[PDB]
Order: sequence, then C-alpha cells, then structure tokens
Amino acid sequence: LIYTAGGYFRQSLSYLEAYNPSDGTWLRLADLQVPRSGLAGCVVGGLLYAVGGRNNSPDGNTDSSALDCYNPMTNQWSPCAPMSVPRNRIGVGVIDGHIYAVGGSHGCIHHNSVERYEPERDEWHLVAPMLTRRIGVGVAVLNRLLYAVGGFDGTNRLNSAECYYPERNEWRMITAMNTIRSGAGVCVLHNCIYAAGGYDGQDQLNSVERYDVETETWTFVAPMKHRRSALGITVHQGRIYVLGGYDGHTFLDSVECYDPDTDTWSEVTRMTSGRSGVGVAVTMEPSR
Repeated sequence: LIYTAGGYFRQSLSYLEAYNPSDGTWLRLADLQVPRSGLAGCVVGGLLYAVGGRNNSPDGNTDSSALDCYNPMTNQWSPCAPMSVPRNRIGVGVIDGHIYAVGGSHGCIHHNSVERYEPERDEWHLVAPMLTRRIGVGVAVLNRLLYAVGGFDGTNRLNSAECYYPERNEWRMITAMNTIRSGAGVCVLHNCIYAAGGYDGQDQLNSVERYDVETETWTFVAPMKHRRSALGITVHQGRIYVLGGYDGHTFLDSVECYDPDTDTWSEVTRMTSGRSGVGVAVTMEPSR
C-alpha cells in the first residue's frame, strides 16, 4: 500500500490513509499524534516514519522536529527521538537502514544541516552540512549515495543538486537540473532519479526530468497532466505515484501514475480530500 501522512489544507492535517493500487480503496488509519504538513515519509524495516514538518493550526504555527513511527501490524503510532532542530519542508532518504533528514526550515532559518537517525539506537547525529541551504528540497538515494535536489535557499529557488557520500561524510555538487524547482517530488525509479513538478518562483510545474548517474545528465521525460507543487511522491511496483499538491489555485486530490515503459502518465485515483505537503511511502498493508 501507498501510505500518505499529514499534509495541508489551510490547516495541517492528521490523516494517515493508504491506497491500494489494485483495489482502488483508501484505507483510513490511526491519526498522527500531531497535525503536520511539509513533513516527509519513509519506511525502514517495514515501519513507516513521519519526519519533521509543521503544525499550522487555528491556534498556533510551530515547525516540528518530531520523528514518529507507525506500525501497520498494530495500527499504532509511537514517538521516536526528535531531530536536533525543527525542519519544515524537509527531505529524507534511507541508506543502510538509517534515515537522513535534509534541509528544511525553522522560522527564518533555512537549513543546510543534515542529520542521520539510527532506528536500533533511537538516536540522531549531525553529519556534514550541505553546500546549500535548501527548504522544499527533494531527496533520493541511488547506490547508497544521498542526493539533494532543488529547493529554496530563502532568497532564490534552485535547480542545483548535490550528492552526499556517507562513508566520506562530504557533499559534492552534481549536474544541475534543467529546471528550477522547489517543492518538487523526487524519487528513484530503476536506476534514475526523477524530479517531478514543483515551483520555480513563477509557475507550478508539470515537467518531469530524470538523472542518469552514468552520463551525469538530466533528461526531460513526459510531463504530468496537472501542474503541482508540494506534491507527495513514491514508487510502487515499478511505477511512480504523485499525490496531491498545489497548482496555484487548488489543493489537488489528483493522484497520477507514471509508467516508465510507456513514458506515460495517467490519473489513477483521487485522495479523499485535496492536500499538499504530505509525507508518502510504501509498506506492508495493515494487519487485520
């Protein structure tokens, strides 16, 4: 199942829902302990983690350092140790069973800092900072290297990308994308990094481009049907799924699906309500 956690629709949301691409159903699961938008999702050892984000409520506006863990076998959330700082509009990636938290914001602070979570010790530790402050950064892992793509440095939006080498603890700039994107969806499919949609400071985007490590080159592929920034993204069974987002007028409930064999996008479902800034990941279906 494709799990979507939190998100925004003029309030941060607490929803955890899981899409069955065969059934078509949306399953409604235990609410997040705290309503959060701008968070990221990932899965380690079959557990779903909700990382960072921000609680936009009618009574407050607090960025979040929280790490929370959802178990599909108990349908229960439990908290983890938090990050060293709050990180709204965070990106995350998983290497070797460890969660890397990348960039994000805390008030006016635009982070270049990066930290690493170890599930077996419930500990975070800071690692080398990025070359660039990036909020709304897209994050993907390819061959155990961690890529940070695009984002917003507080003044300019970015097409640059950089690559973290864990065992050298250093960041290195790579070829920049063809398009400036903050709040894009970035994931890995087969052995390419995909960057889809986002915001260039003027328009929300429908274009999609993919990075080949071998040629160190970004190539455009087919665009999505709907322009969207702050979309959620994941990979399920060899296909990319993009969820929701914001198109300058609407918080979308559209979910589109990319087939790399046909280089075609299609709309496959709608979320139960439109939202942006969700955390998305894929794990084992809730045990019932």
